[PDB]
Amino acid sequence: HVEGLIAIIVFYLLILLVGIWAAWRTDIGLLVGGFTMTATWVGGGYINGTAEAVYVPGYGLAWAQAPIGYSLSLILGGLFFAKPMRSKGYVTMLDPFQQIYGKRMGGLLFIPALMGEMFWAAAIFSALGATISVIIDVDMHISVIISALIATLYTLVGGYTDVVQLFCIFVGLWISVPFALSHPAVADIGFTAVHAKYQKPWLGTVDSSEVYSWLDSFLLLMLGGIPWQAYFQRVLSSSSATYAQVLSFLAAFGCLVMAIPAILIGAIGASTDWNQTAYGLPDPKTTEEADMILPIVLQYLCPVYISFFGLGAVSAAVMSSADSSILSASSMFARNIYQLSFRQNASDKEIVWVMRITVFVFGASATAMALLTKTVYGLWYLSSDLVYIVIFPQLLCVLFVKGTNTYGAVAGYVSGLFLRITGGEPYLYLQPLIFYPGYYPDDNGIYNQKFPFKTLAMVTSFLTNICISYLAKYLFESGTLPPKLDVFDAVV
Ligand SMILES: *[C@@H]1O[C@H](CO)[C@@H](O[C@@H]2O[C@H](CO)[C@@H](O[C@@H]3O[C@H](CO)[C@@H](O)[C@H](O)[C@@H]3O)[C@H](O)[C@H]2NC(C)=O)[C@H](O)[C@H]1NC(C)=O
Ligand SMILES: C[N+](C)(C)CCO
Ligand SMILES: [Cl-]
Ligand code: NA
Repeated sequence: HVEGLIAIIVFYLLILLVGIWAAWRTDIGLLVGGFTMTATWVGGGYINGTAEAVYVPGYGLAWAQAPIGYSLSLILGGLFFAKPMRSKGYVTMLDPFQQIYGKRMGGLLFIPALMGEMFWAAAIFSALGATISVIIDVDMHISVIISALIATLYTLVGGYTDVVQLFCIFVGLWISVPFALSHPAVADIGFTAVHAKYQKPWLGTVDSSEVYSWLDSFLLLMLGGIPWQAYFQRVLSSSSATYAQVLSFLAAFGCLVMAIPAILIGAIGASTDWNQTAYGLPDPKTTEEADMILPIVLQYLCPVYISFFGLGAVSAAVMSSADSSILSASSMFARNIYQLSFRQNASDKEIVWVMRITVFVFGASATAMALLTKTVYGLWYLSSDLVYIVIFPQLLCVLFVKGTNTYGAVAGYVSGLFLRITGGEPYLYLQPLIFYPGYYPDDNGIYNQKFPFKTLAMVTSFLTNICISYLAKYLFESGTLPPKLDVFDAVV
């Protein structure tokens, strides 16, 4: 197993060097697109969130589903969505919705995408702030504010760096594991994977009653990661469809390669006798600092220059993801809402002036949410919840179903939102209203659900869209309803 890992890391390093040379020169070129897509996809959530999920007792590796689902989402996109979206003149993911349903429905569907982008930005800001606070020894709120300011300045100024940033992430992450593994306080991770030396084994467990919840979460992560503007901008900006498919496949492979050292760092943190280090007792989890485990491992189990290399890798990943997130949000707003829904005649100066103010407002909101949070994996998971509930069924309807109307879209929107909201939300303090079978009280008194209700909400939204569209089409034609009642003008 060691030889295979060495071979794959050597192969990835060699192809990275080839990509760097090719990008400097600018046959080859499909490599640099995949590398840039990988740099866009992998950020603060892929590293700190994965380490925190592996480290926390009660989660383990079994419940760290996001790094695998988000990689499978790229494969699914390249398989089924890249070609249908490429030959219709679309510039934004919201264009088909506005062209088929209307501008108001596009504006309505804009909200979950903005919420997801905001959650992702908050998560990555929290990750970078925690790293800066631990390694440089600064107050956490100041560190988060500094990280947000640096990201905003980088995005504004930027308007083959991605390949070099990916190289920095790869080298900085992979150079730290050998030094942390050799510390005297760390035990054999192969033993502690199953045998519970200091805490529960870091390979988790799934009970016979939680299989449906596990599948529900996995489906949410895998299907909610597809409809994002950061991916579709790259898909639409390709020169051919095969180019986009190969780019998606290479990006997925790169993300899978990137995920491994974070899991190793989480296991190392879970296999440490902290009484033998300068951190001392209590443990990083007895103190409410379990989301800081990667910087703590870098600072207290590695030499100083290794910790600085890890800091540089985290900074590179966070910058490369934040730039794309902010740009996608601002572009979506400035094109689809401000210039299409109203004020259709606007000069180019007005558009850039709108873009800058949107960038600042989005950054401020993400900074506030990052300041108010206490977990990185939670926001990374939640960034795709409403996307999966709302946007995915309607994308399926517009791409592959003929006969969709504005009526079915309204019905599906309302039904999906109702079911999801009524289900409950244990991260907040919202309580369920339906109480599906298998509910149990938590430590905080909040009821959790063992029934897979989010997938049910998604399927209900899709089926309601189809059924209401065809019912309206039958009703307005063939008499029955006179034409004056066609308010949406969807059937005429
Ligand atoms: C964290 O590590 C330190 C360092 O080893 C631990 O300190 C150790 O504490 C034990 C008891 O608390 C000491 O044992 C004592 O030995 C004397 C004989 O010298 C005996 O008469 C006493 O009754 C007691 O058994 C041990 O000497 C001491 N080690 C050092 C180097 O001072 C500490 O206990 C560790 N903390 C935890 C929670 O394990
Ligand atoms: C944008 N997502 C949150 C869906 C994936 C990040 O890796
Ligand atoms: Cl991320
Ligand atoms: Na990145």
